[PDB]
Amino acid sequence: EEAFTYLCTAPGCATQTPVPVRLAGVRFESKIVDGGCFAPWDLEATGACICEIPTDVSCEGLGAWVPTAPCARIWNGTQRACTFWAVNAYSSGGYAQLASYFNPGGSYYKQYHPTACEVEPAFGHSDAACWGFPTDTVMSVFALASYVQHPHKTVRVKFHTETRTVWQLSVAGVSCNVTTEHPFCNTPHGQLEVQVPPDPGDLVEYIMNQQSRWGLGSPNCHGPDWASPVCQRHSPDCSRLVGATPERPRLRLVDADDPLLRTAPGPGEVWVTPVIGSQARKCGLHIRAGPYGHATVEMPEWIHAHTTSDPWHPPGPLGLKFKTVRPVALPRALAPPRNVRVTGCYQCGTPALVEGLAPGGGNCHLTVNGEDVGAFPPGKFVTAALLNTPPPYQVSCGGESDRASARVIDPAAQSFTGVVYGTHTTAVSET
Amino acid sequence: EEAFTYLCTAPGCATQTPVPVRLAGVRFESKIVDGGCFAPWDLEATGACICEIPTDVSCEGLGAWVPTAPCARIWNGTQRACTFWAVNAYSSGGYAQLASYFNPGGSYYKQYHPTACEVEPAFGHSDAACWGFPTDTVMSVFALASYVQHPHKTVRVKFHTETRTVWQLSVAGVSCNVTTEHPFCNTPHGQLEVQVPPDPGDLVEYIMNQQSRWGLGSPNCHGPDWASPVCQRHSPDCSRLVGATPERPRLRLVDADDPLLRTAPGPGEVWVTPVIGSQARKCGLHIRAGPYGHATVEMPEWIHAHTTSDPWHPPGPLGLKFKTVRPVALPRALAPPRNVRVTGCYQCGTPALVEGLAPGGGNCHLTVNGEDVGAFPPGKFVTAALLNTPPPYQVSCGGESDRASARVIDPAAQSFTGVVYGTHTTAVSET
Amino acid sequence: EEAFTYLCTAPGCATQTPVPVRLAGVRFESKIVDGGCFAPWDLEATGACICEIPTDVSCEGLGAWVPTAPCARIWNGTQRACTFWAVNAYSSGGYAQLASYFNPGGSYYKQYHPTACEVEPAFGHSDAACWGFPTDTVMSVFALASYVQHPHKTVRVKFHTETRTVWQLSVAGVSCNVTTEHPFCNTPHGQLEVQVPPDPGDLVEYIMNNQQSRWGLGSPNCHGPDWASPVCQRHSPDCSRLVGATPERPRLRLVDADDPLLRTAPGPGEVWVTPVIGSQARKCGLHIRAGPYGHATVEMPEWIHAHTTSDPWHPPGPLGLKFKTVRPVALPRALAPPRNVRVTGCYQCGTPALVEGLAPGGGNCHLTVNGEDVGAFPPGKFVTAALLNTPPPYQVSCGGESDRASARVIDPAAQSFTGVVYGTHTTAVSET
Ligand SMILES: *[C@@H]1O[C@H](CO)[C@@H](O)[C@H](O)[C@H]1NC(C)=O
Ligand SMILES: *[C@@H]1O[C@H](CO)[C@@H](O)[C@H](O)[C@H]1NC(C)=O
Ligand SMILES: *[C@@H]1O[C@H](CO)[C@@H](O)[C@H](O)[C@H]1NC(C)=O
Ligand SMILES: *[C@@H]1O[C@H](CO)[C@@H](O)[C@H](O)[C@H]1NC(C)=O
Ligand SMILES: *[C@@H]1O[C@H](CO)[C@H](O)[C@H](O)[C@H]1NC(C)=O
Ligand SMILES: [Ca+2]
Ligand SMILES: [Ca+2]
Ligand SMILES: [Ca+2]
Ligand SMILES: [Cl-]
Repeated sequence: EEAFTYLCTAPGCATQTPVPVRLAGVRFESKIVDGGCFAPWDLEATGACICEIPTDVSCEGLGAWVPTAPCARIWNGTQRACTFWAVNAYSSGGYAQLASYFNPGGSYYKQYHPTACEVEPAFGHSDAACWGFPTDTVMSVFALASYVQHPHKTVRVKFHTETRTVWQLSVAGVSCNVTTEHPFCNTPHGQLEVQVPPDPGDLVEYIMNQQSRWGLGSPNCHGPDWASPVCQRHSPDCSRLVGATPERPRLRLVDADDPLLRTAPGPGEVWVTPVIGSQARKCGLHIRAGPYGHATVEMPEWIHAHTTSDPWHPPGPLGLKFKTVRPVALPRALAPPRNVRVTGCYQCGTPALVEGLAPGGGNCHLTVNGEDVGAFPPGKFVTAALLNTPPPYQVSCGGESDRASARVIDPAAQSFTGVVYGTHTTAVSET
Repeated sequence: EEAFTYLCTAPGCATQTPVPVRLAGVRFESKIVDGGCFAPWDLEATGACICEIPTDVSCEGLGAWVPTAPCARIWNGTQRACTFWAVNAYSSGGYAQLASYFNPGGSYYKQYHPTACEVEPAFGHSDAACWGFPTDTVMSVFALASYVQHPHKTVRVKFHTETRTVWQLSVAGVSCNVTTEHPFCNTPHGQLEVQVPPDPGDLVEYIMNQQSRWGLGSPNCHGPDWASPVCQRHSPDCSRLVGATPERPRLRLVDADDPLLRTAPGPGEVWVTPVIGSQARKCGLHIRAGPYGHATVEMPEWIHAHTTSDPWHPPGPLGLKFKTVRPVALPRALAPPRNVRVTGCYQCGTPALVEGLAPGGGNCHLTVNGEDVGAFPPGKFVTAALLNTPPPYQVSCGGESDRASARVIDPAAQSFTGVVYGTHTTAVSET
Repeated sequence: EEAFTYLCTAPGCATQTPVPVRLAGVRFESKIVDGGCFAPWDLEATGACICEIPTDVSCEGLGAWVPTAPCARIWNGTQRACTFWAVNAYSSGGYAQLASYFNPGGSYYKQYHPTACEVEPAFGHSDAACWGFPTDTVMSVFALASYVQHPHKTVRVKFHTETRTVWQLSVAGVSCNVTTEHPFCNTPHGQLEVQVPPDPGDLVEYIMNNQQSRWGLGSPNCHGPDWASPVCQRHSPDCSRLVGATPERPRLRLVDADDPLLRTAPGPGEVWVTPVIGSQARKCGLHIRAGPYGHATVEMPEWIHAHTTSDPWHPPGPLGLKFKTVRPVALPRALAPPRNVRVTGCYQCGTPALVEGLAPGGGNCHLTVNGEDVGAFPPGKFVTAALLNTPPPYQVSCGGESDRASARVIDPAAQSFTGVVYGTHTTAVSET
């Protein structure tokens, strides 16, 4: 009574002989690796052309010239850079506003007018933008740039490893979920072995706030998916930044007729150009910024073109091998396992240690919150299992469950384990 | 008869019983991901030691001292950096050539002599290289560096995903191509099931221009293949640069006796040293450059040692399982599919959406330009398929073909989808 | 007499019907890719606040103020950066110690006092830290930073590709090592086909030193929780020379105690130095704030303990035991050694090496290169591309006696430097 038939993988696909088999659906199993939050590196810049020598180089102190909302937002950004250039200083009077106070680095100006920004002389640059001064022309330029994290551009990313396509079948109305790990279905006619195509490899789950979008791969940061937020800003706890980070933006004062404007600014470069005012004692500012990676990411557009609504699976078909063989039924232990300890992390990519005592009566088909971690003979057991569920852990051999003792941390905590975050401070003492 | 035999994977390998099976060849199937153009980061530098104070800091303006072809080529390079140092300026006369015009940043000089290059004073540096001046010694130094894309070093790269080794067999003269997805063959009066080793994982195809060279992996930029052009400069459309880019080169004027010369320059650093001239009012220049990645890539040499002429496959053997069973013949629809729409991209790594209507008379074994995308029951179908062929798309169920409606972009267009390329400009208005 | 049973993967797991099958152990096979040495990017900084204008800006020359051991260690580091700032110079006398010698870049000072460090004026910065001078207050600041490679933080890393879980079985007292490549076993009068789960994909072997191996599952993924892996950082293929991605030279800044910049944290690679007012006359302390690479300092024993396992990972199973009455067709095999065998390329590198020679007559040669299976070949000329895990010399066999092959095979470190010219690229521009 041995038979063979091909079963297609599309909805509606079904075989009739010798035993009717219907394709009920297609899903997937995996070992989740939660990377936390990802976002593009968004270089944002602001500033002002000022026909004055301001005494307070800050968003509040420059409120009369610098756009209020962009200043506050860019000031709170990552790798902030700001420069205040004195184009034409006070000829007389004032308070630490003469040209002499604008030495390279502006320490003389900073003594009387403290600021978190760099202060530089720019005497020699065109002061033509500031007109309508009968005796003393005054001109300064402010530029501010940082990598701003836009909430609408932030995505939660879960990497899917050890991916297994689940071919959900109905074998004469009896549910059977086949994978490369478990390709057999018990049938009274005899065992059914399903020949399945290989698994699709690693997947990328982009979580939008809740909808999931799918990527196939690591991702590949060297191919068409180079602009993926995964290839950019990484925050494991959706608060603190880790790993690769661009340098602080390079701010430059570039006059309108400077030959440098014939070329484009490089990544992280911000060029500011004073615009001649239509009004007396006023001027505009044109900003040219070189974005990270040579392009600005448009998140809804990137997600729509670089992801799918469902995870990818091979086209099939599935090879249905109907056999006359009847599997030997082994006696299973149904009592819960004892003294179970779970140590490590979950959804992290590092297998957690699961140890305990398997009871008598047969092999314990051990589950940790419903997750199959293998079968163990009666007695002490030790296993390294990749867990997808958080603590508390309910442990079972197939029957009743028991509460295991756990010392398990979350993926964000794992990302900060083995590292000391932040500024490293040291003091050199006098002899 | 129910029989088993091992078949080796080498040319000439063949088994005779119960039915002869000959290894006709070994090839591969994959889902192509075209990354476009890749090249190493080649830091190239030029310049000149000048016994004059030039008024035009450009390739044309410095034509009397700077080598012509290297200047023009390096000027057009990526992340260009250039500095003009005044070692010994005019003591009197001239036009914006006195020491006073060389303030830090050289804005006073630039006002009368515009240049895209940085201008800096260098008055405490040795002027010994410029001799033969009776009254006023004049000396300047020019340095120019960028990341030049050498055409002989540029490689077209296609990433191969979902790789399937194709074991081309001849079963009693009948062609059968076995993979992990399709391991069955028809024998005169039965069925052959071929046990195959796993697929080799992702491949890297280096396209020399036309010859193809093969890499096994992602590649791994952290191992012996670290210097792969894939790990470096990425241009998806073989014109515009994307992603990771080195900073602009750091140019330094370093005197012959400076202790800094006892150490090597870091990556992207360019040190220029004036060489005492054999002729009056003339001098040479010695350039020390720290290449990106601490080494200069020799492309024909790298390709020869880090790639193979053919894709890698496991050694085998193949397990030939001879069965008396015959597959159940299902009715196949031969009429072409109706209203087929193809949306997305090809050779991009994102599955394209294929939708239409499968005709009556059985399952439609759907092909998109000969590529198998699965079998579908009659009626409406929807599938996410990774396409290797460009539009137009010929769609078939196994018989006659029909032209499908398509909105499919190329891999280069996909790489620029979801991003806004180039300089981001913003204008700050006057109040 | 067709039979089926599930075999669990735990040590001691066994089935008795129809043929006794015992799980002896679990091992793995792979194609090794030796990456050499890996370590975190450790930004280390030192310096001193000096109530003097030193004439020798070096560790020895600044021995009276700069901590001796940190100076020497940081000076020998990667991407070294050092700056000497003149806060308050000599008002009169001295030797190239006046304010005029401290022009931007300090070339005038450097003419008489050479140094590998940057020299900068800092005359508008607070000199309050240096007191007890009746006539001429003198003050300078030195800062030194680099990426120091700590030996206790350096790990040897071998990447494992084409990984195959080895299920070691005892089939009716006979050893059988089942993999996805070789899933068949002989039973007394039949054949056992073992259904196995897929292989776990690539592995990362972290080697510390006596010598202990720790295991990672993956590439690794530098974008997830294992971002701080030394593999994601400093790479030295020959455990001597650095290659690839390298941070920029540290950015040293002299930052006064009341500067608003101190309300923010320094960025990666940034080093901010702040003079501390001395409790003694003509002396001052220095406070250093450094932004580590990757925003955190890696603690190696702690990272390894949490981000690795003692053994490589394998799926939970069970294994599907398919008992058949079938017997494999015995093909005649050549036992004589292969001749004129040449091996070219590299080993433990990730690039298949070329193996060519002459297989003898009288059957297929089941070729081994230092015990490694590279496939079976019919009599005569053969050519194969094989990933080798063993170094030269190469002993070649068809299953019987072995012969010495001729080899032109380089090690993984040599492969990493093949196709590249290491170090400084020099060029000369001639006079016209
Ligand atoms: C198959 O999967 C579905 C969905 O998870 C589940 O409801 C069903 O019980 C499973 N069947 C078996 C036999 O495990
Ligand atoms: C096997 O592949 C070859 C080469 O692509 C082709 O000519 C042949 O028709 C294929 N055979 C079958 C049965 O598909
Ligand atoms: C620094 O390097 C030199 C030269 O290799 C060596 O002589 C010296 O011992 C090293 N010092 C330290 C502390 O590593
Ligand atoms: C199985 O592996 C062990 C350990 O490597 C080895 O000693 C034994 O000979 C192997 N058995 C076979 C049949 O290859
Ligand atoms: C450019 O930026 C400035 C200041 O940040 C203004 O917001 C301006 O309106 C911007 N341009 C546009 C139209 O977005
Ligand atoms: Ca003025
Ligand atoms: Ca002169
Ligand atoms: Ca003094
Ligand atoms: Cl079978």
